[PDB]
Amino acid sequence: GTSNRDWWPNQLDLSILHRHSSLSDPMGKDFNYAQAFEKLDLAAVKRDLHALMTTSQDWWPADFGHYGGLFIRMAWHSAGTYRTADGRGGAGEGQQRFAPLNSWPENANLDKARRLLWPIKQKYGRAISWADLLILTGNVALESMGFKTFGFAGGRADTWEPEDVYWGSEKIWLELSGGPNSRYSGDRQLENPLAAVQMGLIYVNPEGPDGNPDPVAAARDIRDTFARMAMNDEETVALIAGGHTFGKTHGAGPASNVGAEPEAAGIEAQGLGWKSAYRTGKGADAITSGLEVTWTTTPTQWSHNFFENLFGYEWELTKSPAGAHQWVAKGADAVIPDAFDPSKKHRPTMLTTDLSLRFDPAYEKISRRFHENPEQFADAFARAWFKLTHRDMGPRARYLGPEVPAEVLLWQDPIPAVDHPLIDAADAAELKAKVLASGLTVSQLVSTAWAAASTFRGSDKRGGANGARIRLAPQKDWEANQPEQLAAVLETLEAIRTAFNGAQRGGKQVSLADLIVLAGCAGVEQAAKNAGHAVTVPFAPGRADASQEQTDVESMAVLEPVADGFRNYLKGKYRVPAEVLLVDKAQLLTLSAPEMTVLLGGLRVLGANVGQSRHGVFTAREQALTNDFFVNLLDMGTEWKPTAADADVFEGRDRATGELKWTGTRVDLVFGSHSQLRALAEVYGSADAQEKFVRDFVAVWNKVMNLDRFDLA
Amino acid sequence: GTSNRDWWPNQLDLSILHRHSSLSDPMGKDFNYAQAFEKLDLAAVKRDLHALMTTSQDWWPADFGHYGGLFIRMAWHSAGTYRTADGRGGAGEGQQRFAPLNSWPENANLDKARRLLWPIKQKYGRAISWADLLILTGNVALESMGFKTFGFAGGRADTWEPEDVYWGSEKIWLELSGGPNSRYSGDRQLENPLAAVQMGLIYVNPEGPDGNPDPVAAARDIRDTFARMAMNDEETVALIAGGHTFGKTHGAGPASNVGAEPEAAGIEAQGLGWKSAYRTGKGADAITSGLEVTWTTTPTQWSHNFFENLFGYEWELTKSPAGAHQWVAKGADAVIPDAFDPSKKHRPTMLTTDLSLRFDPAYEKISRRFHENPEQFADAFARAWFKLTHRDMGPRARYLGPEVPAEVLLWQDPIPAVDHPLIDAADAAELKAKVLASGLTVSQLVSTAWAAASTFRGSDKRGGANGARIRLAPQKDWEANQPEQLAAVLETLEAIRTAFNGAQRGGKQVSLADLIVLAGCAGVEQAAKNAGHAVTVPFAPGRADASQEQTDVESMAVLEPVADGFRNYLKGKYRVPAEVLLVDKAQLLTLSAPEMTVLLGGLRVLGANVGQSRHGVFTAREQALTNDFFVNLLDMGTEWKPTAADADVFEGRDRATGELKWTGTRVDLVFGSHSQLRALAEVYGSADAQEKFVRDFVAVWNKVMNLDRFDLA
Ligand code: HEM
Ligand code: HEM
Ligand code: NA
Ligand code: NA
Repeated sequence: GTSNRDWWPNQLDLSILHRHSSLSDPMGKDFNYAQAFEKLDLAAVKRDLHALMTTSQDWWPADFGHYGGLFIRMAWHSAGTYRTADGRGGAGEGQQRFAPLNSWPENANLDKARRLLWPIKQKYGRAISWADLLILTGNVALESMGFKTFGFAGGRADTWEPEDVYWGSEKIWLELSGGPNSRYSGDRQLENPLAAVQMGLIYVNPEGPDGNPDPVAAARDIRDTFARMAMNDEETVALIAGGHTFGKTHGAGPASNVGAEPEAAGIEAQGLGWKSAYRTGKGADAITSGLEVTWTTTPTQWSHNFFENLFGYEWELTKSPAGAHQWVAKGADAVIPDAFDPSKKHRPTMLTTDLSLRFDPAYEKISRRFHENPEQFADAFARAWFKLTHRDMGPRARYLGPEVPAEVLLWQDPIPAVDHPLIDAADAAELKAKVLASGLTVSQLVSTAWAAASTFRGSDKRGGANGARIRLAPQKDWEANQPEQLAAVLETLEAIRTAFNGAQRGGKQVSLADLIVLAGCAGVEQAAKNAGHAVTVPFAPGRADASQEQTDVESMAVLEPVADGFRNYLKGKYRVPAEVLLVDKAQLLTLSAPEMTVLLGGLRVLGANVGQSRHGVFTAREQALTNDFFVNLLDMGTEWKPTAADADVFEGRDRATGELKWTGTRVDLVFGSHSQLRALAEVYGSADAQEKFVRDFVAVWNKVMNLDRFDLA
Repeated sequence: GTSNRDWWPNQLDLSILHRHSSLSDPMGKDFNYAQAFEKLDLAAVKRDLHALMTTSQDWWPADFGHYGGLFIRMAWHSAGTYRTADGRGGAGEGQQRFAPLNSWPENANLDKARRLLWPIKQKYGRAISWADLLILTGNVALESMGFKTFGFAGGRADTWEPEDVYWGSEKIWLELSGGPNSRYSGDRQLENPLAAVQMGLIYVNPEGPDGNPDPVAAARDIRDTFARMAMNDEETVALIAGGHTFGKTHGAGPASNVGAEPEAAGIEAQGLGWKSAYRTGKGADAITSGLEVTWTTTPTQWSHNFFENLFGYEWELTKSPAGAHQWVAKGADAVIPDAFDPSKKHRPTMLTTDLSLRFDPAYEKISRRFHENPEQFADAFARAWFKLTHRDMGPRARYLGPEVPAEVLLWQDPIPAVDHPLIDAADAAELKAKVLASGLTVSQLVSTAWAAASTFRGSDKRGGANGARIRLAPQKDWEANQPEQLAAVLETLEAIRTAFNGAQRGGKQVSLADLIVLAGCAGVEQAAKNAGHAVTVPFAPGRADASQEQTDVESMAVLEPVADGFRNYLKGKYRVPAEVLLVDKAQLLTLSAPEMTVLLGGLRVLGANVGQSRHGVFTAREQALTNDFFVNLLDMGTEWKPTAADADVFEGRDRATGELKWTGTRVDLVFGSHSQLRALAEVYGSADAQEKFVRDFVAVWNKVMNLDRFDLA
């Protein structure tokens, strides 16, 4: 059945902006998951999960009579797809249950684990999401096996279709690096935004880099991938040794016995996959990864036996029954229990990637410290586990239920509690007029607010104007934010705020975060008035000002907008065309294509471009809010050609006279080229549309201003 | 970027049910196109279109000084993608402006035609859709050139993304038959639902079948394709000779001069394509098809010269300047004017496909008759043009504006005007009670109403319960409708109706069409009561009963549901898997995935399966409206396997004992296999979902009952 993707494979795909519509959602339009969750008897869910842990089902018998290890792996894979570069992946949307993640090789037999949870999901229904349940099950597995977690927050609403994520360009599952779609270049440099070493892996290859069983080299990949998931060395060691305190791997026979992954299996498999022809295909005969390693003498109980074994033996390279490289303890007794036969025991074994924790010099120090101080190991693992499973959930205001930890952590980008009365409508109007009487222009006001609010990304719910982090390092020094200009605008706004705040009674004050946004709204109102329209831009107060000490400078780095088509900005030259990067940014901002289109057209004519570039500024009334961008873009009396100096800049000349009328980038002209975007541009570029343009612009502006306002949900 | 389509190319694509969401739509949720159109100054639009006709632009100069021919082609391509098999394609959604149709080879340079219309589209804005505009421009071109049209209706609302249409499986533009994805098998048998001979053509190849210039063979393709677009021999001859009374083809130089189609062109092309390196690239040097034919001595005026030339000369095979086969009049003078140079004249020429009209025996008689009786030709062409351009618009109630013809035509599947008082809520309650006291079962009531209503398709807005066409030929004889049983149910309903009607005052009566639907609603209410719920099903009266004479038995044939997954019915063995056919049917019914899911689960347990088949009937309380389908489907205590005798039937057995619990088809089990569908099934199969199931079912039932109710829109 031949499609548009087949005919025109490099044409821009707008469908990623139109997912998660009300059409695909089986819940009412009014369904509020937070409110369903807040009535969940969470204690009763955990008791059921507790019982499930030791209630073996014959279709996937429990190793050692306890599902704990399997469910921990389940919950770590749900969290483990996360990338700090774009915030995509992680546990927060329950995506492990949809394609492609449900069928990745490294997710093999997690289909069994999810199926085991259906009876409990079915019992509690909409009051607990799959997304929350996966994580909660991992916590309960840990608890049942004697490990006290740091806490748990609910709130991850389920989604109903696959997320659109760039996982890599390889066409072969698990392809070794150096192929025609190599995710590596230079000195083993992993391309952004990826955070895994091969297509269909979580982080690294457990045999070692491209299957080469060198723990030292494996450690480099571990450190790189984990850094790309926002985890440092201490956290990494704690997670890997923590996880591999429990359970086992499965490689009881050759991998060629394993059939089709879930998305490729027959209909009769009812959503399960990796059906195995090896002996019983399950339990004692299970094959998952191809490795056959059991790390500890008590795989169903928390202990410090991972590090006792790691350091207490010397290790020899060997092969599993499926031919995978793995390691066995030299001269050891048979001390490790068998998963099904009480009369058999086995020698201690390890993965190459476990040995990384001893043979990398920086990890070795952390590992020794954790070996000598198992209470520090426990505490670090608890904290890292919470971070792992919550890193993509967003501000603490989204956190639900009775196990939310009270400690505020730096990676949460925390925002102080508001401790005073808020400005009211009359105050907002007074502040807007003061902003406009200061002499700040429409362009300055719009640009600064855009810069502050457009750091949000819906992928992990980080960023936005709350916190006023634009005044702090590193945001205040980002090139896209024009640091010298930004500093002068911030200083003027701070004087207005100090004057407003000094005049108040009863403790009422306004935050800089709120005033930045409100100043932007005044800019947009003034632009509308300059075009002859009377509109009020909505504004919701309640943002607070975060401190530098509450702002991790390194974790903020990934929010830098190295491409921002809405300001016609690109920091350098990329492999990816700028229009694709625009659509990527729009998706992170949660915008539809009509939203993206309105917002861009408006921003152009308001002067929001970085460096005051005239590219795409298709108006003779700059700083008035009109649909001139569209009217001019769609004017057939202009002919467009790439410049001689730069193929990515275009000159628009009068077709009759040859006179230069405009310049534009790829991001500008895509709205006149792409057949779906041009259809949208046409709507806003019609003679009846100026009022619609203004109203839709103001709505989308307000939307962007409020993206991080989970205090108002 | 590797996608789910790349990994699992045969997996079912649900995104077709979630297109055209409010997300991709730039108009408000409340935008009503009918109301915008009803305030259009239609007269003013036509005047501007009249002016456009002779206002030549230098970037695509007008042949003979008049764009009429180009615009007629543009309108006839807009209409000409239509397929009677599924109702997809046609002019009614303005899809010519989107991929792929904007870039089909046979639509070359229609991008120029559409761009010529932008200023008028821009001036009238949302009050005239592109879809309406394309057709209206065709009409105006005809009128400008002396041809009186039969009429015009507005109301085709614009769409905002590509429609999901199976156009064929070929991976090469214009691929000749017999390839690895041949749309032909057997004795030149074109696969349903296709209605074109090669990928990227409208109907046939103008050079002849697979490029072989045999007019008699070409005629067979013409007859087959046009029948597949709902046109008979008289209509076909009138359209082809009518259209080719105007304008000319373009093949001034080799086709290798012509560059990328619009979707492949550079961004600076601003949505246009097929840029040509031959001489000026345009006007006198234009290359569109590669053929160079001008049919008449007055290409910009209606005449009877097509048939004078066809019959008045003998024809010789020659080649255009691009190498294409075409025909030239033997021994003729140079009587045909040049499009740009007053000092040149040309011999009459014809396409192979024009000669079909003379050399096919059945067409020849029609052609002679039109030659001898030019008034009959004019009238038939006017009618056929109206049909061509309105065949996919639906019932007359959707027709807008002041040029709607008053004559009622058979292909509009007309329904008589209601001329009596309608039943009220008290009458509805009394009729429902009588239906239930008659002894008709839930299963009969539900099945008959489903059968009546589910012939609707949103592609061309044909079908539905209005008209009570289920009681007429051919619907009453379709195997899916179970003729024996249907006749028994209809006879009982007719007695109820006769008794109700005979008791009324003041002319009040109920139609059979209304009573069928109402009786279905009573069945659903009864089913709900059998499950312990108190449910009133909404009902809107106002359907009327069509006669057999108003119901064309051949055009109804395409509405036969040879696959209806909602009744677990498949008429024979098809190359397309049954779950794909289910999704196809859901798309035609305008159902989202959640709607399809709820609806099918409900229908299964209410006894709507054809032949009383137990496949998918996963309940022990048949004819009670419960979510049993889902709860039993998702039961992991059951293992499923295909049967020995039939790979498309599955047996579900107890995993512990091996006892047979259920059987199901592919359509049943796909809800437990496909990861997105299973996610939906889980919602309805949860412990908290019984009430939600019942209420969502009733909503979707009502939706289906009302699909064709454009009298209420
Ligand atoms: C370098 C990082 C990691 C690698 C390469 C890795 C690799 C693997 C492999 C290949 C398996 C065996 C799958 C099977 O055959 O059943 C597995 C099992 C497991 N891993 Fe990891 N792992 C890593 C990090 C983690 C982390 C961060 C956690 C949790 C905090 C975790 C917890 C587990 C658990 C609990 C199992 C046991 C599954 C069972 O009992 O069925 N691992 N690991
Ligand atoms: C067997 C069916 C038909 C075939 C194979 C066919 C083929 C074509 C071809 C190849 C062209 C030349 C394209 C170009 O080079 O510019 C063309 C032109 C045209 N056809 Fe058809 N045609 C068909 C039916 C129709 C019908 C039903 C209509 C309208 C009622 C129509 C009206 C036109 C007109 C007006 C033009 C001239 C365009 C211009 O002047 O620019 N044709 N036809
Ligand atoms: Na994410
Ligand atoms: Na259609």
